[PDB]
Amino acid sequence: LQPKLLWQWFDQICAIPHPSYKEEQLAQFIINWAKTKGFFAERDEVGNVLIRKPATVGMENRKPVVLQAHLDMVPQQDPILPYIDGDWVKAKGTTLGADNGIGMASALAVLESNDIAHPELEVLLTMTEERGMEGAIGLRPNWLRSEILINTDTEENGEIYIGCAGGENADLELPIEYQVNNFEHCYQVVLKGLRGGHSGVDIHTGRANAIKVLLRFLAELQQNQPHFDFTLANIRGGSIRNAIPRESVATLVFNGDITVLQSAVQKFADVIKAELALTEPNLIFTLEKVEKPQQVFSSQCTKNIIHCLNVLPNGVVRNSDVIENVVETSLSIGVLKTEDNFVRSTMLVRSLIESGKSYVASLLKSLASLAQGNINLSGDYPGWEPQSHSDILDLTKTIYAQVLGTDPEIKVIHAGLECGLLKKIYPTIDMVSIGPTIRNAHSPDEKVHIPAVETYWKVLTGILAHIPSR
Amino acid sequence: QSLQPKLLWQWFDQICAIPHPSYKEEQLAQFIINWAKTKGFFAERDEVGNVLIRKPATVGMENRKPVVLQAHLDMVPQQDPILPYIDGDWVKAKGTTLGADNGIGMASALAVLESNDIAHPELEVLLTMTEERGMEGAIGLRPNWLRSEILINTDTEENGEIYIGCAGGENADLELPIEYQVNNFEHCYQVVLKGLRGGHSGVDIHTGRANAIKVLLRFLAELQQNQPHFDFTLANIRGGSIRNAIPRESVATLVFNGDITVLQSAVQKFADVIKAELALTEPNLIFTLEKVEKPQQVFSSQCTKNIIHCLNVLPNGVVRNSDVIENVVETSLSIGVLKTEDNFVRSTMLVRSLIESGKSYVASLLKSLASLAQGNINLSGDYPGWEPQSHSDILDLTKTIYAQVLGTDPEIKVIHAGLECGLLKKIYPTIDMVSIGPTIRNAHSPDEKVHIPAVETYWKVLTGILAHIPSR
Ligand SMILES: [Zn+2]
Ligand SMILES: [Zn+2]
Ligand SMILES: [Zn+2]
Ligand SMILES: [Zn+2]
Repeated sequence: LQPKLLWQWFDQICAIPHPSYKEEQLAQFIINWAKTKGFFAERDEVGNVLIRKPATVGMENRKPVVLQAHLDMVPQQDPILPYIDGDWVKAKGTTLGADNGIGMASALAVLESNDIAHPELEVLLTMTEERGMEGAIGLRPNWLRSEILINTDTEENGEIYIGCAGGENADLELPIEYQVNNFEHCYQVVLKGLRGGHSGVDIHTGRANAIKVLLRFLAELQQNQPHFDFTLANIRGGSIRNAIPRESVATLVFNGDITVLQSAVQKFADVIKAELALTEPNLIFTLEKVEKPQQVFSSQCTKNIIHCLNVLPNGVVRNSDVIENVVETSLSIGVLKTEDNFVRSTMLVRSLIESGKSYVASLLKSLASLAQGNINLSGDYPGWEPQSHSDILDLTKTIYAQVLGTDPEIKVIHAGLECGLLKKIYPTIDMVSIGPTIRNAHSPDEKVHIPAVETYWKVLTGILAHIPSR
Repeated sequence: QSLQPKLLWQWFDQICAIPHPSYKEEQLAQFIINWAKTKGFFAERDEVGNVLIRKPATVGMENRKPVVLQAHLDMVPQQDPILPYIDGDWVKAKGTTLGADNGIGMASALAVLESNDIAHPELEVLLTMTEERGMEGAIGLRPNWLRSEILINTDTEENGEIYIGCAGGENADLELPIEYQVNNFEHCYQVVLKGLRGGHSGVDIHTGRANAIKVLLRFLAELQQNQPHFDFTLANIRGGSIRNAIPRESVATLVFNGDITVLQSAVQKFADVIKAELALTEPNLIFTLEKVEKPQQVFSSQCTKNIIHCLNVLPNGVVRNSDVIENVVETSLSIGVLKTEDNFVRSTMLVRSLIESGKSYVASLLKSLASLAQGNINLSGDYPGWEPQSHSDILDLTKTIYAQVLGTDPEIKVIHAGLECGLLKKIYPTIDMVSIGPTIRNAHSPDEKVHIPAVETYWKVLTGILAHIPSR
């Protein structure tokens, strides 16, 4: 499969298990390989790989360039088995690692080659992008000699990213008080079959959050059906902080006829189907009898947990006025769990601007106070603000338009790239992000468009061939 | 009484002459009925006071489907006559609301009745009561009363646009209890936010306009979260003027101990943040800090904290954009007034949705908030939305005429604001309905103005439709 060097590298990248905390084997393999070619190869304290290669003949007075990619991939320690589908490539029943392995392979392909024009070259392969961007955060400053950085972590052909959102984890704990269970019945209200998505790139859509839809039901039920005597026994939903939840469950104990609960579920199921129709075709509520616990939440605890999580802000907080068709600030709750004595909600706050993040954090701290819970903030990273001017963008646009035959789109993404952290440590470096079309990253649905990788290559190499004088 | 079409404008001029604010419609209603009767038209009012006038088909239009033109009698006063004038290509009232909403539509329906040389089928003119304070007319409209098979609502306010649908609405008032303490704090200053744009809480909610009440609450919340050693409590808190207007001003009175500069700094830093965030959208936003007389009693700190945090969390703005319709907000809400009363803080909101279950969801949200905050939600003024018909022959004709008159095709939309059509279609399911009207800007605002050449284009579309209504 062409281009040989890129794909032979990707094939090799797949062979070495390299999930988001087992990066060593790949990191060491790459360092070793670099040294056998006579390339400078180093790792910083945090473990970021830096390789260097001199300018090609005739390219010596031209601005030095670092191609940057992240080492790790999402596992959602044994090797990856890929295959060619049609015009696509995918891993056998798992995440492929096209994010960010194709970018990385292309950077090494350039290093390996002897017939690609490029200036003085760095290749920076960062640690742990996918779990709190530890590499980018602890990158050694005054280390890179490059004046230009080409981040290869964008995932859409014909698009050049010049910006991205920053992020921050927020965890809400709400206390659980229990009572002895003396209720006649125990059933789970089960919600399933939602689309899901990536809580950044898909937050703009009309897609629904399963945790929030269940909480909507329970709030309405408690509000409108005061003679339905029940309390929660437990409650949960979702899987991962930055994924839109697709399943949720609440265990309910109650007195009286099961049919009362059944009817409430039905009427709500029918309402929500009317509302979501095209957007959530597979949404299903079920009502499933379960073993009766010895202890359950107190009635007051139930009301506090239901009403808190129903009011809980979720989704688009603000759309951008400055940039076109971009969410400025959002948040999403990806996991809900009932632990000993607390109910835990796991959220990712996103914004292009720092003050949008802090504002959401203010909202959550207001909610927690009303509800006598607590917010824990962690994992804060800065966004990537579009530069006022960029020479590398000018060139990247010129080349992309030559290769495609139509103009490319210049955008900022409502998700996390490392560029904000990198520009934090290297403010004078002119930065851009590109990359071929990769679908459904972070998930076992991960596909990479074959011809987009070729177009990407021609654009990459085209840019490298034409970097201007210092 | 100068401009053309004469009959419409002479009628509008008459309409302005008769004070007709949203509960003093009597004088106008009686003026219209008596006038109708002098022309030998059937003229009646129903139990609620809606005016119905009837006029036969013009010669040659006898086998054609009967039509009712509908407008509302009342205008928003935010009992003395109105003083209009011709600015440029615009008409305005002398320092007040004009009544172009819905007086121009109403004038046009009366002009048609008055005419003797405009083709039209068997005609009705329905003028509804009290549209601007809860659609009392439309709610209480007599059924099996109108003989018309087609209704043309005239309450749309944009040239070249045909509306086939609209939002329903519901008033939501949240009361939060106040507990007081004797004031023994050293200082009393007001944090004054002014200079925001404002707007209509329906049609402008999709924009990035800010809400003066919500912005203040954001400051106050952040201050209390981040400045734990700043010893203060609220003395009172207010904002806005009217439920369906986006608030442009708000004030909190704070009493506090220690240096005034601590609060100066907190405002200054927040004012700078918000100015950066809203650069484009809110260029005139100004925070000031104004010394005020020290009250005898102030809120307790627990109370101050409950009310600051409830109202920061309080959902405001777009709740959901439509999936089925392009570029239309499906569900929103807006807090339009905040007031400190004896023993309660009152928040005055309008909830809007195109669908009933969107309204009820927002209602649920609010009732969850109020539970947490130990206050109360009161719901009132519920009205249904207007769901686009699966098919409409009057739309087709409207589409054709408008395209002929304009030269380009018109836009066919559903609007995120209240029209009476939801209520009317409720009572008259079999009537084919559509909404049109001339460009009117800043209705409800004393900046209300109507574009004169638009009223002339509207006239040609109205009369063109009436001339071509098909056979029964
Ligand atoms: Zn990724
Ligand atoms: Zn990546
Ligand atoms: Zn109005
Ligand atoms: Zn109106």
